[PDB]
Amino acid sequence: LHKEPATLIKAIDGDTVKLMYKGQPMTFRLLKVDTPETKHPKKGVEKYGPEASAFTKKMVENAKKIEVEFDKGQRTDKYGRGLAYIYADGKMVNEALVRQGLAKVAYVYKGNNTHEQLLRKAEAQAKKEKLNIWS
Repeated sequence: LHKEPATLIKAIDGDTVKLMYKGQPMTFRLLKVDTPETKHPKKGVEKYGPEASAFTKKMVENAKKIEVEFDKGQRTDKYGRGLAYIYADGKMVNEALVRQGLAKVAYVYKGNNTHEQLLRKAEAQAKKEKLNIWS
């Protein structure tokens, strides 16, 4: 897989960021992470939903370099968002969120499974530490 350069346009949610990619604005859904809701008709705002959003925002806004890394499977979801691993100064946002106990790993099954073990590792550790969503 390969990392492609991008520019932050706007942090949108814990699991979604808008970036300038290949010179055009595009919204990206972070692959394999399942964050708590912050804007949901039903249920509304889930616990740790705002914290997850704050974490992703701070991580991408403080980054000097943002990179997009598509996996081997489908590259866009039904809402037209690109499906990728997003990196901030070489650190993967998807993994950092999971490691902090601010997202669970999601099984998606559309051919995007490259970093499954890595994310499951971060997730088991956050759980062992009873961090945030695992507290």
